[PDB]
Amino acid sequence: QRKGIILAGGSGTRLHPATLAISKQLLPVYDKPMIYYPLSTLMLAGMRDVLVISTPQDTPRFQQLLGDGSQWGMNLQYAVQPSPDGLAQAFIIGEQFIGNAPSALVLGDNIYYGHDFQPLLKAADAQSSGATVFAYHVHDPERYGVVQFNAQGQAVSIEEKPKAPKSNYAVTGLYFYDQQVVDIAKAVKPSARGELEITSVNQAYMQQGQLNVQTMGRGYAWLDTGTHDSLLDASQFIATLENRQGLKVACPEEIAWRSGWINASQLEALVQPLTKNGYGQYLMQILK
Amino acid sequence: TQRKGIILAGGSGTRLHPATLAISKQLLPVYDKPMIYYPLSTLMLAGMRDVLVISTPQDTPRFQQLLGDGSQWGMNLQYAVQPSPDGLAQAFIIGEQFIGNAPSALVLGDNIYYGHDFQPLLKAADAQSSGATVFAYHVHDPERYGVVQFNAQGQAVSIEEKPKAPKSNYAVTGLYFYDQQVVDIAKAVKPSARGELEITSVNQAYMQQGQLNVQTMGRGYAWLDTGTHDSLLDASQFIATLENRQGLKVACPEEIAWRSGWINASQLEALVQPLTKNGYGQYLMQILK
Repeated sequence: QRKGIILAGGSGTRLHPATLAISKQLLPVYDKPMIYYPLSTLMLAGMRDVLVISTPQDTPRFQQLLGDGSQWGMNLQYAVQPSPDGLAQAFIIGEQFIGNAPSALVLGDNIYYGHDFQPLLKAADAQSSGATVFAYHVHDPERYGVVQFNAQGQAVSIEEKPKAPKSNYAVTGLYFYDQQVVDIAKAVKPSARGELEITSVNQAYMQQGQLNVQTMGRGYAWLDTGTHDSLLDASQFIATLENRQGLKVACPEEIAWRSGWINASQLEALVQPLTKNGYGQYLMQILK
Repeated sequence: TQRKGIILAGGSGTRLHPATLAISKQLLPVYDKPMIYYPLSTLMLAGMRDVLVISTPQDTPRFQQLLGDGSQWGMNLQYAVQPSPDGLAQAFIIGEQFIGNAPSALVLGDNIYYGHDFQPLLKAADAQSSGATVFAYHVHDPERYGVVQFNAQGQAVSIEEKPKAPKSNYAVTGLYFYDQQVVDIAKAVKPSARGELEITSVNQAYMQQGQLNVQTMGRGYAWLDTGTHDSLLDASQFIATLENRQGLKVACPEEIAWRSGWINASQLEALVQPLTKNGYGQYLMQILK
């Protein structure tokens, strides 16, 4: 079975002074901490074992929020990235956690929503070999890293903020890998930015012809969490869908229950501290 | 002004979980800044440089790391702890040594105010020589608040805590100004029918002496509900609207301290050097030039 990693990196001064008090990935997006969203993405793909990698200052904060995950039928582990030396180090730090299993990496600030998102994840999870990146259709591909892929979904090029974009599909912060990634990451050399870039990992799979692309088009949302304005917009987006459509985005208790990881009695125990708000009353509605 | 201010930032409750599993409520961002900046800036607008932050044993260090001793803003910030959430009136018992023989003010850590004329309104409450001043705000559901009736001369006729049965639509907000009597009054407060050492009991004592004045925050004033996730999002939308649409800045302590003369432009430009990346710091740059 596949094991997941959440990389929650340095908050930056970009969100000060709000992030003077809390790390970015602990800020609330509507009613729940940001980290719930990338976590529930791993949960939707079927992963119960997740390693949270963060900075020395922020890792204990995540441990306080989430614990060991056994409340969701999960096994959560924590490790620290001491210096922000690139995304690919997640596979070096998480090497013992991964073992010989397939893995997945999601960035701590990536919020996805789509009606068919779970089938898309399970299809990527079902791939026997190679790697999978997740592309999001944008009207301005120049701003992101852009992936070009062939009619069968196999990546042909990956270009960072291309002046002339070869496609309209931006690479998002979600990656699935077979057993080769731990060794591939170890051979990554520091880029012009001084970091072990995940793009170099994806380049190795593509150069081997083993990099597949899942496209998130019509029906999908990929929210920007970079600025105060965009975070407020992300909060409004979640509140709109949840209040209008009678659903919850990134509710770990619900996902664990619907997946069979906890029973209805365990879910009712989790709801007792949440009875005061719509989050807990939502869970009580599905119990009845 | 020798008036000394208190922010009561006590227990948040599970009402905002799971957001508040990670941080206490008064550290959540309301748009671009921690919630505590808003009530703090309210005390600063009224002229108070000495502020006591009262919080829980667990949360007081987190506020200490955020705000420090306030000397970066020409203020003096002190800290004290409320070990159990027994009543707003306990703020004056915990705050007795900080207050001394000075007039005082109490604001709640989750109270966000805005008004174009709010500062003259605060300065007027500060200038009252005696008695107490509460702030009245029109609500559609007075049953959830403290409710006050007043005689147009600013004198209260009655004040009731969560009445059944509300005698008016004017809620008493979480902002209170007091003379030197409040500590002893607060010490004599008995637990209410809801088992709380209520600030309404304190205000009832002032009213029975004919010393309870009422300032109206009417048309143009906002008093934001921070009780629920929906209401918190409404509060962020509101702050963002004023700042993005009207070029206004709500609750920027750096700005207030500078315009009040508590720091000079050199001290303010030094504060912006670590904040240069965002629009918050660029605003401080824009007003400096």
